[PDB]
Formats: sequence, C-alpha cells, structure tokens
Amino acid sequence: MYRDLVLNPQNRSVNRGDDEISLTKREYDLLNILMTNMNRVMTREELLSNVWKYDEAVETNVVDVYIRYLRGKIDIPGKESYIQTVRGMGYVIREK
Repeated sequence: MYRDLVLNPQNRSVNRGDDEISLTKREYDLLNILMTNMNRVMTREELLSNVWKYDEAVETNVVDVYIRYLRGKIDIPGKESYIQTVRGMGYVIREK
C-alpha cells in the first residue's frame, strides 16, 4: 500500500504523486531494489552487487553517488528524503 512512489516499468521511470520522474538504468535499478526491500536496510555491498552485478572497477562509493542522483530527482524541498541514510548499515526506504 506504499504509494509515495510508484515504479513505471513501461518506461522505467517513477511516479511521485502526479509527477513522472525519468530515471537512468542504474537509478531505476537502485530505486527498485530499495522499494522491493521496503523497511529493510540495504548495505552498500548489497546494493553494489545487485545494481552493478557484472561491472568491473566499481566500488561501494558509486552506490552513495547514485543515492544522491536519486535524491536530486525525487526529493521535494521542505520534506524529508524518500531515501534514508542509516550510518553503518546503508540505505532504506521506510513506509511512514
């Protein structure tokens, strides 16, 4: 019943209310794994292994960078981020 964000696989974008937000391949995959694992904290290692499955020369830092790309496109001013940072554990999307 979580509807703050709704994935659109037809054009692999995400809807925030009535706003459709275009996402790159990596941004979509990263948002998808977090949403599929709602309320569970995903470590950078877990996110890296899922979104950069066969990539070479890609460290955990890239996960952090993409979380920032995601926040830039989906977060709204005056509202807490849709993706929460959990120091020492990773990232999580929490149903409120």
